[PDB]
Amino acid sequence: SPGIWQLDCTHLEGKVILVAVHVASGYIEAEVIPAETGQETAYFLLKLAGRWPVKTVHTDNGSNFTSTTVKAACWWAGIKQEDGIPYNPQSQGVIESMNKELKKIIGQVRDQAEHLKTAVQMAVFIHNHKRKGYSAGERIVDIIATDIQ
Amino acid sequence: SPGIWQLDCTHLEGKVILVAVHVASGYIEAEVIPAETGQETAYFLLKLAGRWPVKTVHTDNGSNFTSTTVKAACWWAGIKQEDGIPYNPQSQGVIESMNKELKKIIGQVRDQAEHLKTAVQMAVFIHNHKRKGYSAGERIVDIIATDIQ
Ligand SMILES: O=C(O)c1c(CN2C(=O)Cc3ccccc32)ccc2c1OCO2
Ligand SMILES: O=C(O)c1c(CN2C(=O)Cc3ccccc32)ccc2c1OCO2
Ligand SMILES: O=C(O)c1c(CN2C(=O)Cc3ccccc32)ccc2c1OCO2
Ligand SMILES: O=C(O)c1c(CN2C(=O)Cc3ccccc32)ccc2c1OCO2
Repeated sequence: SPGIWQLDCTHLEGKVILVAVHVASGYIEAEVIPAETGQETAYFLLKLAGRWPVKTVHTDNGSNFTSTTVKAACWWAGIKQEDGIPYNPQSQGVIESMNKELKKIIGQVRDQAEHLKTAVQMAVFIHNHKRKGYSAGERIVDIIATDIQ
Repeated sequence: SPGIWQLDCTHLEGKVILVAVHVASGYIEAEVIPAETGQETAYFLLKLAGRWPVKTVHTDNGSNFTSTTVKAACWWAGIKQEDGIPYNPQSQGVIESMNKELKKIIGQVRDQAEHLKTAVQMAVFIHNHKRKGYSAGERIVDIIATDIQ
């Protein structure tokens, strides 16, 4: 569980928001890109894996699952690339709910920045610090630390 | 403190590499930018603070210390902005040594990517996973987890 991440792609203002969620904690990382390509997805995973111990990634769709560039980045970074098929049917709605919540937070900060990418990073901050009573940021560190010890 | 980070700026291939180092662990995050502006530095800190519990940032120079954009981002993110003056004289050489090591790693991966930004992220990965026997990635998580508990 502590090394499992899920990729997610959502759209806003004619742009793409690429999201990685740490499944056990709800912690997220996100970036804005013009469009979802293998190359952008590969780069995003390289960034992620340098920052957290990414063991397994459930890809967000078949194109990223198939992409040789993505497969190469996963090989390079020591990541097991898997499908994101909701074998547990709960996963479709959970991703839906996350995107809705993320977009809500983005709406709450949107006027504090000119560029969407900035609003997205503010939303990542707010999401990861929100107390649920631990935050997602606290949960991910605790989960991984316990795994190391 | 577990919340203390140091900003660092170095140059390669006519571009700027902006680095944040977690002082207690040696863990790093980095990005390539065309040039170091207040705006780029502010954005980098917003990204960092959404991902790790950043309490204090020692800025890399007086322009970023002075920048109203940087000060605004620090206020927004709940970061105490401080100078980076080596009151301990050892800090100048330690940063120097880090940049030299980072550039060495970049050289070792440079031919595996077209774009410098990609090589920099590969170097971040290698640095953060390198054992010596825990890695920087392991140390940062352990330090912060202990702080939470
Ligand atoms: O509000 C949300 O649903 C939400 C989540 C939910 N999340 C978890 O806690 C565990 C998990 C696994 C897979 C997908 C999502 C989740 C996570 C991040 C969010 C959420 O709203 C905004 O950012
Ligand atoms: O060439 C780039 O800079 C680049 C790459 C390169 N690349 C692959 O095609 C497969 C791979 C595995 C590990 C590391 C790098 C690569 C991939 C994605 C990129 C690249 O520039 C921006 O986004
Ligand atoms: O406007 C942007 O998108 C942007 C900003 C905006 N900004 C400030 O000027 C001060 C501040 C504090 C907290 C959040 C945002 C801002 C800053 C940096 C940027 C921005 O676009 C890219 O880099
Ligand atoms: O080789 C390096 O010096 C290096 C460091 C050093 N580092 C720590 O271990 C603790 C610390 C506090 C303040 C500044 C630097 C450090 C860190 C990161 C690196 C280093 O080489 C490449 O990436």
